[PDB]
Amino acid sequence: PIFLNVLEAIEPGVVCAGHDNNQPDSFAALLSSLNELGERQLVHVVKWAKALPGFRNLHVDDQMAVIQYSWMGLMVFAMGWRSFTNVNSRMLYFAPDLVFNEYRMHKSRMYSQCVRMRHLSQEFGWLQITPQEFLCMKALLLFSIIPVDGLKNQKFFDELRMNYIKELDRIIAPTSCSRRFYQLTKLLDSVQPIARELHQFAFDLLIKSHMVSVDFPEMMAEIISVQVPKILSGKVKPIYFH
Ligand SMILES: CC(C)(O)C(=O)Nc1ccc([N+](=O)[O-])c(C(F)(F)F)c1
Repeated sequence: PIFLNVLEAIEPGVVCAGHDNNQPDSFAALLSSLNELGERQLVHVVKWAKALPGFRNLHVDDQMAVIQYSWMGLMVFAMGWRSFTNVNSRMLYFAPDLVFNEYRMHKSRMYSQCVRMRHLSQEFGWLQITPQEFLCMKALLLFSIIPVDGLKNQKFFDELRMNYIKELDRIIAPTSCSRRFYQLTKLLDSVQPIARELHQFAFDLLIKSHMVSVDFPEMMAEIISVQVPKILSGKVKPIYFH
């Protein structure tokens, strides 16, 4: 199981937010921690992506781009899985030290987005997603959002995406395989709308950060002000199965 051996070997370990849970919840503190957690997670997402089979087949300029565009979606999918495996979807497990109950979902002003992520988390259980299906689907998510004007070398990207779909095919393997593929691709598509709502929220917050006492880390601020608007303005779009 060469491919799956690799995906398991490179899967990131636990990442903490550094949040002060021994203090009353406040919008400012909760979002400052979400931003810090995001910066911390981005570091791991980059190291993970660069270690994926065939990733070096991509043009160097397309490598960071694909990571930046897919970052939110990758985080959402992984968080949903952690929430399912750790707390049976009872709460959103952003990090061991940043678990969201409904009060925090409300305090964070990200309630609608959080409920959708809780639903995604429940889906992992309802569809009985296996750890191996999770790993392969998460990898495919990295190759699911591209620019309309094209990547430096679109062909290398198209080949890589096809190969990851083939690997998902193998993990699944007739009618039974078809039904499963339908379920998984539907689940994958469902991550994009959620990531979009989070992109919009992060963007709006960054623009008003100076007035809400929210602090934005260097790399995150860069992605949110440079890459995210490309997605929100329609220049960069997700690749839906359906
Ligand atoms: C508000 C902002 C940009 O900090 C943010 O969405 N942060 C953030 C941090 C971590 C995680 N995570 O999955 O570990 C997520 C999210 F993907 F759940 F939504 C968002």
